[PDB]
Amino acid sequence: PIETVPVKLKPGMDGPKVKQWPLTEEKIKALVEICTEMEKEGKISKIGPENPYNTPVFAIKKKDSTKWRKLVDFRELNKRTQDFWEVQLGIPHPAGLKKKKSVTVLDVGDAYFSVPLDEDFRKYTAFTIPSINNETPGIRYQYNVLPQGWKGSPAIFQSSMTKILEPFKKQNPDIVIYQYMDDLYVGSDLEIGQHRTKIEELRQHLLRWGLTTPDKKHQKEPPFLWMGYELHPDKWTVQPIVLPEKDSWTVNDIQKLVGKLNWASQIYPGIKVRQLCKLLRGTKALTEVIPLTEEAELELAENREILKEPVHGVYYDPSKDLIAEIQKQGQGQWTYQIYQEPFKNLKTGKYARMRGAHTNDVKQLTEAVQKITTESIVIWGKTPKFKLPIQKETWETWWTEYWQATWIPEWEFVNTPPLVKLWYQLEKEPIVGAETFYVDGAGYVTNKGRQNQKTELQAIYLALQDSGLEVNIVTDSQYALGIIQAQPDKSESELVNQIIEQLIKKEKVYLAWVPAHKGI
Amino acid sequence: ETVPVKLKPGMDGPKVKQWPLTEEKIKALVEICTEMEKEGKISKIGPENPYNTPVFAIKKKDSTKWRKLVDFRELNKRTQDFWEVQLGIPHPAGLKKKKSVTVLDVGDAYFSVPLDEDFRKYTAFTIPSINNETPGIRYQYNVLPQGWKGSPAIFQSSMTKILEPFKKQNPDIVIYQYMDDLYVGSDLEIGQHRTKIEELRQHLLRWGLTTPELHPDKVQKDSWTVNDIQKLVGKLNWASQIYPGIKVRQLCKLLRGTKALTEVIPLTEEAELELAENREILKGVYYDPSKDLIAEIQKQGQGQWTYQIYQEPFKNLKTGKYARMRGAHTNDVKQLTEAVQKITTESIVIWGKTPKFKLPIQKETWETWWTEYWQATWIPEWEFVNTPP
Ligand SMILES: N#Cc1ccc2c(Oc3ccccc3OCCn3ccc(=S)[nH]c3=O)cccc2c1
Repeated sequence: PIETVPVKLKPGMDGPKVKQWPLTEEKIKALVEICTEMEKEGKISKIGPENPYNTPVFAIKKKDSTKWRKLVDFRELNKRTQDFWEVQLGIPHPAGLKKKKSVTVLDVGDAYFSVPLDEDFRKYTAFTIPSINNETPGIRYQYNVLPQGWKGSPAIFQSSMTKILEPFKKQNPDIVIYQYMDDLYVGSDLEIGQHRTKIEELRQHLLRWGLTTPDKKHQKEPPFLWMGYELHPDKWTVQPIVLPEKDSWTVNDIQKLVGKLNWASQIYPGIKVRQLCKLLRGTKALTEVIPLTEEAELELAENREILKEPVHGVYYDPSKDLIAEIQKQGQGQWTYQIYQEPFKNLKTGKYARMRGAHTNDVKQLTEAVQKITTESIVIWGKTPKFKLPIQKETWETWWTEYWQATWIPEWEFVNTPPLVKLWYQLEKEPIVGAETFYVDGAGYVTNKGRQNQKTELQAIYLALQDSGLEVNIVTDSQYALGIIQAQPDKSESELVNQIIEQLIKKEKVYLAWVPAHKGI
Repeated sequence: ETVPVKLKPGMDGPKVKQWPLTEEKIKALVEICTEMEKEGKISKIGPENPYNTPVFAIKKKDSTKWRKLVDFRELNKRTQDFWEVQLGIPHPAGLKKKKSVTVLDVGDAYFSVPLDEDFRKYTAFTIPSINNETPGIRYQYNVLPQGWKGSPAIFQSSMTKILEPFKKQNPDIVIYQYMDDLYVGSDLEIGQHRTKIEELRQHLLRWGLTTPELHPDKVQKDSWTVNDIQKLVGKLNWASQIYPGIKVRQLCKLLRGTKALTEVIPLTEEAELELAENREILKGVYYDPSKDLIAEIQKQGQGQWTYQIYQEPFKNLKTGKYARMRGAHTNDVKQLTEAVQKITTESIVIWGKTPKFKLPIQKETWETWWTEYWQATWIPEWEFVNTPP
C-alpha cells in the first residue's frame, strides 16, 4: 500500500461540474462492460447521488484492436487542483551516460492505475455513464486511483516511484536507476549472471509494492530507440534522418528541415542552417511557398552531403578531462566539438550568430564559450578545457579595451584556418605630421584646407579614403564614432563594410569626439 | 512559541527556477543537507508544494568547509515588507563616524528558533541532478531560515536580551544587525577593538550564540593641444548636469574652428581664469528614507572600477573608486564581485539598505560565475543589464 499525497483545489474554487451529452447504445454497452471490469478489479468504486460533481466521459474506439476504450476529459478538474512541482521536462542526454556492462529497460505497466489517490480528492473525480434515453439517471462512478490526464498524475507517480525505489538504491549502491516517464532504466557494472538476479529482485520489490513490471523474456535488447536517439552498446547515434527532396517548399517544410538539421547537428559535424533560418525570417502562411535562394540551395546541398556519412558518438568515462574545440565557419557560424580523447567525439554543435547583430569575432567567440560552458555544466557537470582559434595577445587587447566584463575558462591556442584577430586596429593618440580631419554629416573640412546616424557613418567613411595611410579624424557624431570604436569585423551592414574595407589597409587611424559648440 | 508569518496581501510564494550547478557543489550541498535533516532543521516535501527558491553553494573565508546560500530575494520582497513594518530594525547613525567597524556572522542562532507551520511551505529549495538523472531532492525549512529578511526581526527580542549586558558595560560600542551580520563599531584604537570584539564573541558563545574589519574613517606644465582642449570641453558638457556652475564658453573659443590635432595653443587669459573658476565650482545628499538605492559600476579598465550610488539620477549620494588588489587572479568577474561586496558593505554601514546594482557584466557570464567568487551571506538585487559608460 502506497501512502496518498494531500491534494486540494485552488483556494476559492468549487469542484468541477459538467453535464454529459447523450451517447449511442454501442458506446454505453462498451463503457458499462469496461467499467464493470474495472470496478471488479478495484480502480473505480460506485458512489451514490450524494456527490454533485460530474466530469464527462467520452468513449473512443482506437483504430487498432477495434475495441472501444474510455477517455475522460479532466481539463476542468486539472484547472480546479493545487499546483504541483512540474516534472522535469529535459530528457537525459545520451552523452553523459557512463558506460555500464548491462542495461535493462523496465517499463512499469498501468502505473497510474497502481499509485492511489487521496480520500478527500476522490470525490471530485466522478464520471457518469449514461443509460439509454432517460429510464434511469445513470451509473455514477469515482476514481480510487490516480486518473489519466489529470494535472498531477506525473508528479504524484514520480514521487511514489522515487519513494518505492529509495530503499533498493540504499541496499544496492552500485546500481544506477534512471527514471523517465513510466519506464525505469537500470544499469549495473555487475556481470550478467548477477545482474539478472538483481533485476528480478527489483521486479519483486515493485510487485510487493504493487507495480507490475515486464517479464524477463519481454525486455528489450540492444540497440534501443529512445526519443530519437539510438543507444548502442558502445555508441550513441541520432535516428536515421531523411531530408525531404521535395521541389516545392512551404514554410512548414522549411521549419521541419531546420528542426531536423538542428537535431542532426548534435552528432553530425558541420551542419549549417543559417540560410534556411534567414528564409524563415518573416511570418507567412504554411501554404505560402518561399523559393529556395541560391545561398540556401548551396546550404542544403552541403548539408545533404554531410548527412550522407554516418557518425557515432561515445559515452562518458569520468576519469579523463573534457576538451572542447571551437572551429570558425563562414559568417557567424561556429562549430563546437566536445571530445575526451582525440577523434572520438562526445557531442558536436553549432553557435548561430545573433540574428541581425554585427559584432566582433572575438565577442562572438566569447558568447560561444559561455554557451559551451552552460551546456557542459547542465549535461556533465564540469566545464571543459577550451581550445580556441584566437591568439592570446588578440584576446588580451580586446579584453582590456572592451568596457564589459568577459572571462573564459582555461583555454589554449589551436592553429587552424581561419584565425580570429582584430582588423580595425585603432589607436588612441593623435599622429604628428598627419592630416587632421573634420567630418560633418558628406562634407570634409581640413587643416590642409580641403573642403542621420548612418550619414555620419557615411561621413566618417569619406574621411578615410581622402586622407591616406596616416589619418587623424574628429567626428561630430558619437554614433559613427562608436561604430568605428566597436571594431566590428562582422561587416554585416553595407556602410560598415565600406568603412572596414578602407580601414584595414591604413597603418594608423585615430579618431576622437568633438562636441558641437556655440560660436564658429 | 511560533510567531504569525504572513505574506503580503495577495502575493504568491516564490516559484523561481534553479540554476544548474557543478558536481562538486551538488555533492557538498547533498552532504550538508543530509546532516542538517538528521539534525532536524530541514524536512522532505512531496510534489504537493510547488514553491521553490534557488540553492547555491559558496566557499567561505577560503576554508575547506562548503556553505550554502539560499537566494531568498523573491521571498524577501514579500515577507520583509510584512515583518519590517511589524517588527523593524533601527539604524544607528554613528557607524559612519566610528573609526573601526567589524562584521561578525551570527547565523547559528537562527538555527535554534522554530518557524510558523503555515509559512514553512513557502521556504522550499531543491538540489539539482546532473543530466536529469533523478528528480531533485526537495526540502523545506522547519527552523528559521538563514538569509531571509525577517529572521533578525523574529529573533530581535532574543538578540536584545543577549546583547543588553555587553552594551550596558560598553556604552561606546555600537551594534547593528542586518541579516546574519553584526556590525560592531568602536572609536577606540584598533587593538582595543580587537579585545572588545573578542569579549563580545565570548559573551555570545557563553549565552549559546555561536559566531565565527572595515575602517570607515579612512568621496572622490605645457599648453594643451587642440584635441586636448576638445577633450576638456567634452568633460565640461558631461559634468554640466552634475554641477550647475560649470561653464564652457571660454575654453570653447580656443578650439573653435578647424585646427591641427598636434597644434600647440596657448591659453587666452579669460580661458585660464575660467578654468580656475570651473575648478572652484567642482572643488543634494538628502537621503530619501524610502527609495530603491541603485549603484552603477563603470569599468575604467586597468583594474579600476568606479561606482556611483544615487536614488534619482544626477543626484549622486556617494561616489568612489576601487582598484584591483590581486595580481595572481585578474578576471573581471571576480573583480566585479568584490566591487559589489565592498559597495554593499559601505552602503550598509552608511544607510540601512543594500543597493540595487546595475552591473557591467553580461547576464549569462554573471549567472555562471558569481557563485565561485561570492563570499558573503547577503545577496543584492542585481541587473546584469549594463549601460554603455
Ligand atoms: N530505450 C532505452 C534506454 C535504455 C537505457 C538507458 C539508460 O541506461 C542506463 C541506465 C543507468 C545507467 C547507465 C545507463 O546507460 C549507460 C550507457 N549505456 C546505454 C545503453 C546500453 S545498451 N548500454 C550502456 O552502457 C540511460 C538513459 C536512457 C536509456 C534509454
